[PDB]
Amino acid sequence: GSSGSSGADDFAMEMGLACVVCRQMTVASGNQLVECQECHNLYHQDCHKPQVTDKEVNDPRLVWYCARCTRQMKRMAQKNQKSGPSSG
Ligand SMILES: [Zn+2]
Ligand SMILES: [Zn+2]
Repeated sequence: GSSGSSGADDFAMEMGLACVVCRQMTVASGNQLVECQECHNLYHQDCHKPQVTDKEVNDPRLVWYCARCTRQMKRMAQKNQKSGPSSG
């Protein structure tokens, strides 16, 4: 017993330009798509919690981080700091 397939087809899904929330590509003025820097996942300016602005997505020198990460990265939990080099 062993079932296996070989070869894939080509379709919108393949492109991989759809968000992770609704998993779609539909976009528009304001309801554009965004790509995280950590998880590198697609999040529709809308689908995402924090209403992402068009200017934000445009900002080439801007670091966008999806909640999923923002909540994770946050370990210090605004609590007492044991160790950590303070930087600008
Ligand atoms: Zn979506
Ligand atoms: Zn992320």
